[PDB]
Amino acid sequence: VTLCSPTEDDWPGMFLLAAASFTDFIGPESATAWRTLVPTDGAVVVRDGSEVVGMALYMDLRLTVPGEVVLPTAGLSFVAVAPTHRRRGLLRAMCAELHRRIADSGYPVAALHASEGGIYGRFGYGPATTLHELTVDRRFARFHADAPGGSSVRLVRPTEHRGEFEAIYERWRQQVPGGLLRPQVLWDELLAEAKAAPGGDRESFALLHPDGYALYRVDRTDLKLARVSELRAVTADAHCALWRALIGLDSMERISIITHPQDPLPHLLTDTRLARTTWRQDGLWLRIMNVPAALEARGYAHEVGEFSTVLEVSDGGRFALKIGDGRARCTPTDAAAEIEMDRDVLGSLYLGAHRASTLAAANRLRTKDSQLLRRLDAAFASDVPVQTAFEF
Amino acid sequence: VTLCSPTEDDWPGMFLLAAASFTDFIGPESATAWRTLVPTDGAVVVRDGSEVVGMALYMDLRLTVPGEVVLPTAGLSFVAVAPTHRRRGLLRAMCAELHRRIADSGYPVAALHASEGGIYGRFGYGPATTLHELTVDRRFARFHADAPGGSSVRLVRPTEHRGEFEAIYERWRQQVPGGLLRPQVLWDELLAEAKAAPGGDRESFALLHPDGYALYRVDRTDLKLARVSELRAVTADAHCALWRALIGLDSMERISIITHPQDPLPHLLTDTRLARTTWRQDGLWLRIMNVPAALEARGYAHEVGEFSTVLEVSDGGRFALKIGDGRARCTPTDAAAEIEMDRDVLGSLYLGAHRASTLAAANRLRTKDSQLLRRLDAAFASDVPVQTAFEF
Amino acid sequence: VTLCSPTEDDWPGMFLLAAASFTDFIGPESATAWRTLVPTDGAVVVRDGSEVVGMALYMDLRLTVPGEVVLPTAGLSFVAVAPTHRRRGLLRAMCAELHRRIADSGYPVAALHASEGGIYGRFGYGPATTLHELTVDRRFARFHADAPGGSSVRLVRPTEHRGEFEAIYERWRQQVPGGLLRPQVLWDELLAEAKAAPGGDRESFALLHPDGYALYRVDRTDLKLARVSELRAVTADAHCALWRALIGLDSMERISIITHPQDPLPHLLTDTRLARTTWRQDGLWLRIMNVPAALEARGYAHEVGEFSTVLEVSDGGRFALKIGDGRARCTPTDAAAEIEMDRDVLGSLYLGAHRASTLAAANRLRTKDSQLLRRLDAAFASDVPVQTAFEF
Amino acid sequence: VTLCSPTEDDWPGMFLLAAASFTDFIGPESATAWRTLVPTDGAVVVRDGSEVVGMALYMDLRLTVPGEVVLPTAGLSFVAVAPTHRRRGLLRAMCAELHRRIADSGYPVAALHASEGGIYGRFGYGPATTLHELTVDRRFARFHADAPGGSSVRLVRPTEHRGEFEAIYERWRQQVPGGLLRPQVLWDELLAEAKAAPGGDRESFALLHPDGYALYRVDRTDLKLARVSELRAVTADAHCALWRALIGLDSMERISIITHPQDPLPHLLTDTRLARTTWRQDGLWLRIMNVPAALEARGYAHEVGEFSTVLEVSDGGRFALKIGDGRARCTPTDAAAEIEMDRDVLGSLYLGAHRASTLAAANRLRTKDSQLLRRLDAAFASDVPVQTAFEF
Ligand SMILES: O[C@H](c1cc(C(F)(F)F)nc2c(C(F)(F)F)cccc12)[C@@H]1CCCCN1
Ligand SMILES: O[C@H](c1cc(C(F)(F)F)nc2c(C(F)(F)F)cccc12)[C@@H]1CCCCN1
Ligand SMILES: O[C@H](c1cc(C(F)(F)F)nc2c(C(F)(F)F)cccc12)[C@@H]1CCCCN1
Ligand SMILES: O[C@H](c1cc(C(F)(F)F)nc2c(C(F)(F)F)cccc12)[C@@H]1CCCCN1
Repeated sequence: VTLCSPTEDDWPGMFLLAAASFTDFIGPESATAWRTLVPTDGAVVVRDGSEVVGMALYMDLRLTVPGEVVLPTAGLSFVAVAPTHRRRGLLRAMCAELHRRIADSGYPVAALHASEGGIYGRFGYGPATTLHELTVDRRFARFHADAPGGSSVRLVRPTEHRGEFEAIYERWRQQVPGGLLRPQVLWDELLAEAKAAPGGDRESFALLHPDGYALYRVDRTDLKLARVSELRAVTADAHCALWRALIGLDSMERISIITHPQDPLPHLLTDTRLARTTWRQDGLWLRIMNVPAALEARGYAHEVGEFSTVLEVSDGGRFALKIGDGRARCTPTDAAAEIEMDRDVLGSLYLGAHRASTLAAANRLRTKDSQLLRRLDAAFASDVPVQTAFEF
Repeated sequence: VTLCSPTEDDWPGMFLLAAASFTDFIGPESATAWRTLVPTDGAVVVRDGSEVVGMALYMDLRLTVPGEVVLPTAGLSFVAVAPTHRRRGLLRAMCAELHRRIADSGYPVAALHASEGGIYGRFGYGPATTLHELTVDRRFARFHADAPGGSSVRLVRPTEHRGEFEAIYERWRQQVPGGLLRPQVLWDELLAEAKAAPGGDRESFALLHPDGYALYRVDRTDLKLARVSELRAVTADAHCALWRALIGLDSMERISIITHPQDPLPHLLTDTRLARTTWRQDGLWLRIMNVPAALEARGYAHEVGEFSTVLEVSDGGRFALKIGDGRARCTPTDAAAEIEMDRDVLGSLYLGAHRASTLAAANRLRTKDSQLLRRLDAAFASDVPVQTAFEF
Repeated sequence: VTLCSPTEDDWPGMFLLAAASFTDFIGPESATAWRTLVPTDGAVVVRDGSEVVGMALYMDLRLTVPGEVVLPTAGLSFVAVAPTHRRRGLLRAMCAELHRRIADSGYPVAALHASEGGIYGRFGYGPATTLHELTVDRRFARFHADAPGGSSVRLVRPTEHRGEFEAIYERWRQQVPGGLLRPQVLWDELLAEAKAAPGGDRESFALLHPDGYALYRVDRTDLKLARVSELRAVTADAHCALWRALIGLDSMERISIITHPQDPLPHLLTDTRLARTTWRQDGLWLRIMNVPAALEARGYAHEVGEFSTVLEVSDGGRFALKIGDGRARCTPTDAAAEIEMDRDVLGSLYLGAHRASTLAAANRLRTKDSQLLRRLDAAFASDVPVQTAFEF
Repeated sequence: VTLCSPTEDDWPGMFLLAAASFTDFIGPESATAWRTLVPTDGAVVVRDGSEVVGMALYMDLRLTVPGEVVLPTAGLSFVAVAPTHRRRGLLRAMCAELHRRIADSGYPVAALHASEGGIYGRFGYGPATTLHELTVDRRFARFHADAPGGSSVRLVRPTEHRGEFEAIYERWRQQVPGGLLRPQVLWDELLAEAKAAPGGDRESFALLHPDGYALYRVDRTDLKLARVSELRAVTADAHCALWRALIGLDSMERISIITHPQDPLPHLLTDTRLARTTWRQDGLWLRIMNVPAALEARGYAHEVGEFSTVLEVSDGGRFALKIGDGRARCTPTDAAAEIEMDRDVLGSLYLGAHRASTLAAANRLRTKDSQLLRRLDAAFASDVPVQTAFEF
């Protein structure tokens, strides 16, 4: 039971474990695409001796955090342990080795999407974005008198406007916390999935505005449901225009989208209740690799006045943290801690999705100063609400 | 088609329209209870000539708003138009007359629970609290190592500990935005509903801590589901202790509760995803009757520095609004408006449930200054998350 | 295994078999009511020796047939064979004896409601009315510009307007084919079922017009469904007014009614499709006891010119049938048959629910003359569409 | 926003809007087929400037009406407005232009199948046929002793007997109201849909009689349900023989068919209730383009004696209407109207699906003479029950 970087001879064993572990799994054509994102020592395998019984890798990503700051981010993916080798510590050993390599390589953060919610907390990952599904009964939906755009939107084939989607998405990712650079190879895959599959998904159409797009398709089994796979809007006007067009899908009963908790959609309608929350789940998980580099890198709210505290991360260091004029300075200290929390809690607070006070109520964040808690809450808040870019 | 205060002879016609309009409706024994809360000129009826075809009333309530400030609040309830008299403007005429009486009586706010989401916006009511149902698959739930109370909780009969529930609830309502004084007569009704009904609900039990209680019952049809009707916890320790006891209902598969978006429950567990959001809806709706009295009455966040603006409410006045040291001064002005919004939008922002930026994205709040928007957001935020007291 | 009229000592054994055979079965309080309708020799029981293993009876009823003619009608009911005595010919023997008594007593027709569709055909009964359930999605329902009554309807308690329902129902039954006289004791039972039952049905309300009424209640399990138990309208204006009021049940999603195929409801709306047919079944079954007395008694369409034919009923006689000026003369003959059909087919054609041509296509009605078939079709048609009065 | 006949360059924009608007939509291979049926100026498009945002066309069809008379019929199809251009009057403008062209071209009637029931009434279209789904629990089905054919039916592959289906269908359409000529290109499409699709429908089989055929297939998800796509029988013997064979599908639990209200199937069985009505909906919609040409063209019932009246169609002319010996003469007059109705009501009465009395009860047809109403009812009735040919 040895742990190594894979050789070319290991990859067929990895694709076998992939097919058996992941239901989304196409086959080794999307492998050319995603492999480019994996750097030279970005993968580990466990062999028994001798076949592949475990694998994990990271991709080179670019993540937007509050203040429109873009961090090099190690994106863990393709994580699998053979069903024959459970409870042997393989996941723990693979995560320890990748974290060592990520830290040494100079990444301030790592990120992942979690197949289950109980695994990655113990490895320092905290849920950092929230997926919010809205289902609109569009037969009753009337726009409020105040709603913009009372058309600049066109109904188009996705494949014929790749360049415009690419340009709108690039503008969106730079300005929104949670934003990820989407490389050419993931656009190739997005348009692949957008064409009809025999006994699979129906054709996708696009609604295209100068400052936004929506990709949608009719559900396989339900022909009265349109699923919005993705809506990226750089302006409020674009967002409202796109929703006017989606509510115009007159043959549909329901429009569903996976969005964020602060989606203004409900406020565009005379009946806010028509935008029903049908599902909520953790999106992106963050592990802060380097506490001072992460805390210094992001912007903080300008509204809160300068304050100083001492933050301890459990087995992650203790730091003099000074926050003012929307900037943090974060320096080593042995002075007494005023705030203690595990590494995962800091990742949950990093993009502004979770309030420090809510975590403090659960005892995940500990302080004897309620004023410092209100100050953390306000400082770590995000002006621009955090969204989920794409699963990886 | 005349609109008057009811006489004693009108009340049987009102109870008939009630039975036909409301499915929750017991009969005129809960009528003795709720009638005490209705002040002398707190009810209107519409007669055709000549039976009752429309009715509406308000109750005298006490609502906690941010800063632990308690406002006299007019609670609209028992609103009904006969199915024979729809589209005759009866609701509009009844609301106009009650609002006139409420304003003249000196109430700064009115409140209601909405049977549908598309009605009350046009009468100046904005949804001000959010109901969030969590369903816990308690068979998988393990408490986090950080969770307090790793018992001070007793399993009791509700009827034998009325006094302790009353005392814990009183402490909770005073310290939480959304809190309502619960009068003796609504405690009488709560314990009535807590006893088993033949072909109705199962018996309710209570979990009692010095600083919290939960009322729960097994579902009628589903014997593996326990429904928490109400959990009031004054301390984090009480909340965690009560949830340790609810997760100990070993014969149940699922625990469901209607709570608020900031309920720390998910953070108490090793798998946050086990606390699934199964339902979200508007709770309390607010109509600000007097803008300056409401805006001056509540506390604002101390973290945001002193600022000055001009707020216009559409057909509600224009005001010089100065906010600093957590207090607002709100005075008449004819100076140019920097912020415009309808009366309903102000009610939605009053308890801190909705961000000004989210409403601005929908064009419900209008400003040409993004800095003023961040300042409104931070100032109107609530340190203590807003909760829903009880339906009326 | 003897077949007799019951004695007083037989009735407890009959109520036992009733409880075990019928799920609708209240107990012997509705027995006082229905027993009055049973004439002196109107019941048979089968004893084994020695308990009751079979029973059947008829009631004295008054049935409206085309031409507003009212026939004495023997209504079979309370028919049951013990589960211990199936396949012993008990039903056949009980039906043969009751038919002998009914024929000898001078009834021209017998009638029943069938628990299953495959039993009573072989005893000469044909389905004669059609139950048609409409479910209206009332949230989309808009009345057509042409619809009358663009209120004369009141929302009332059934128990307080018994006399007005009685008077409207009496007018309806006399003018509609399928109409039955409803005696005092069946009004007693109707109002019993109209009050709320603990763990049973919700309270019933009434919509009362000078020329019509609807009884409705909210469904037990579904609180968004109102079930119309009964709507009797003497004029088109009443029918439309009552439906305007039912569509005003704003808290309901759906209104369901068991009506007839020619209910004009769909034509009152801008979208006829909103009145969905959710269920269709046979209502009243007729056995013609005396062919000449039945055929002479009813009115025929005045539009068809005088014609003469020879009708044979299989083991029921052969008759010279002359139809003109809406009257039939029906006299014995040994001349060659031009039309043959079983007794059940004549019952199906008697109230105009089933066309002769449709039965001829199935070979239930046989003729070598297609002109005679068109003539039968037109003559047996009913100006006033046939409806179902009440189950017995 | 201009409205024109499409050019070749418009057709790709039309196929895009088609794919997005219609879920049945194969792609531009069925386009070669259906395009032949579209005459030279039979299509309109709306451009924004500049892409296609709206389209509509008609096909040249041949519709059988009562009296076995075949009318040139303009069949509206491929009607779509882009979801970006709702509420701009595009449908109204496209329908006005096509109606102008259809009227000028000399079509007495237009027809369509409606995606929703609330659209086409306001454009003069009335539902003229009724779709009736029967589901037979074939495990209980026994044929009545009177049922013909107590085999002349063969189980065959559709593709190998195209010529025999074509010949049987041609005989059926000529003799049945609702019948449409089915051109070569729609037979090409029918056999395309009859072969198994990977992840789509199962193979179709045929039951072939000299005077009838049934096409059926096992349902995708339900393997105990056989769906009859089409059953055309020229004789009663063929219809019964085909149903004997379908009831012989011993591996099936249920047989479902979309048929008409007068399908004799239920009468072929000992238990009529086994043929359950699971669904009812409008089939073909008719707009009478020229009232006198339509009313003169069809046959009327010979049973009703000669009568004369004055019919007004709202904005459609007033006419002296004389009906006798199954023929109508329909001439201009300014004499007082005895009957008024909108154009849509006449289309609903044209094929005999809807009675004048039922429409009169809804006030869609207005007269002060009840005798004239009985006369209209009998005269417009159809000897041969109206059926639905095929969707377009
Ligand atoms: O589809 C993504 C993916 C696929 C494949 C493929 F199966 F095509 F070879 N290879 C991936 C790789 C690769 F193995 F390095 F190529 C890295 C990251 C994601 C990959 C994964 C699959 C499961 C978990 C989330 N996305
Ligand atoms: O149960 C509450 C209530 C009941 C009754 C009763 F039906 F017992 F006479 N009366 C109420 C009254 C009363 F009519 F003034 F007594 C006011 C407010 C709420 C009442 C309402 C009923 C429906 C809407 C929300 N709570
Ligand atoms: O409720 C009707 C009914 C009830 C009862 C009762 F159970 F109350 F004694 N007795 C009935 C009688 C009676 F037995 F003669 F009293 C006749 C007809 C219907 C009766 C029946 C019961 C099942 C079949 C249709 N209606
Ligand atoms: O399938 C029928 C149809 C298809 C197509 C196709 F998409 F193949 F090019 N073209 C049609 C045309 C055509 F566009 F003129 F070719 C006319 C009428 C029906 C057509 C339509 C499609 C939706 C509404 C009812 N039948």
